[PDB]
Amino acid sequence: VLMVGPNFRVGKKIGCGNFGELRLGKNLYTNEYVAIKLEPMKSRAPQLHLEYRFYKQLGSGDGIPQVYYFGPCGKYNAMVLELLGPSLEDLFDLCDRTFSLKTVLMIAIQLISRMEYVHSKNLIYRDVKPENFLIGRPGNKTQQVIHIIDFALAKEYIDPETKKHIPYREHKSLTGTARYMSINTHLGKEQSRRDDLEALGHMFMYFLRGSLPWQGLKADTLKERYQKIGDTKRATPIEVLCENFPEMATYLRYVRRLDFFEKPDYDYLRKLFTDLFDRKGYMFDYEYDWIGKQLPTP
Ligand SMILES: Nc1nc(Nc2ccc(S(N)(=O)=O)cc2)nn1C(=S)Nc1c(F)cccc1F
Repeated sequence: VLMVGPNFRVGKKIGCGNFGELRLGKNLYTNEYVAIKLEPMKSRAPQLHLEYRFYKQLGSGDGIPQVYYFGPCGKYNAMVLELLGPSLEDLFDLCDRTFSLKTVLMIAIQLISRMEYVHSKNLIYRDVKPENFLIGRPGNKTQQVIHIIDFALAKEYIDPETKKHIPYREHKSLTGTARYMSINTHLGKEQSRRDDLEALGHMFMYFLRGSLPWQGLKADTLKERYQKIGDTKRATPIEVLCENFPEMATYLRYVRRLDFFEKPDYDYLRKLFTDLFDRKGYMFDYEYDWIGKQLPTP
């Protein structure tokens, strides 16, 4: 009998995490399923209200989920947003944890554009991981579109007061997933646009290889674990990380060498991948590896 706002019925748990809970919802007024992200009001470290402001700042973008509502819901703050499909991580599992180059390239082309969009709205994303990239709903007009989701860790990298790029600094506690995060993120540096692009590169390599060569590093503290992973990242030449994928190596070398304040050349990066895509005789037809598989649905 729980409701969010005038018209959103809260249904079954379709997920949870440190963030709180994901529920299937229904807009009763429109007969449409929605996703309802719930954060306990009692939360130390609220991030749902921030995230809602980020989405409003992103506005309606290609591959940006629509957000319908922010408001209270029993002992939770609730954000009603577009019900999307499976994550790239869930899809990766469906596809035996390797994607074809065609798939990774279709993903990468889209995601460079997504990131560029986020960046054009003066946001850095700072939580690149396969779990935060969702296809649209099986059957929907956007099932083929890779969406970017979860802006809880985002930040305005252009200060709205000054309209200047945020300053460089270090001693930043680490933001994002260890596996994909930029080398500079490991070093406690302020993240900027480069770091989102580098994280994507890492994730692309994950998709292509099946794994990254710094997965499963154990340490006694989370700080030591992050440190070892970043050490391994620094110790692993792009040449061997991206062996057999010359354009990924080029992408990764480029993003890693970006200056803190530097506007990435997204056109260049897209073209590395679109020129590759074309040389391989791939057709951008959204025939991803997971097409014709039974996709999980709430
Ligand atoms: N907006 C949205 N739609 C969906 N769709 C979804 C969720 C679960 C499943 S399931 N239950 O694995 O089949 C399928 C599609 N998930 N979703 C969100 S916001 N997922 C999500 C996320 F992608 C990252 C962090 C927290 C979350 F709640």
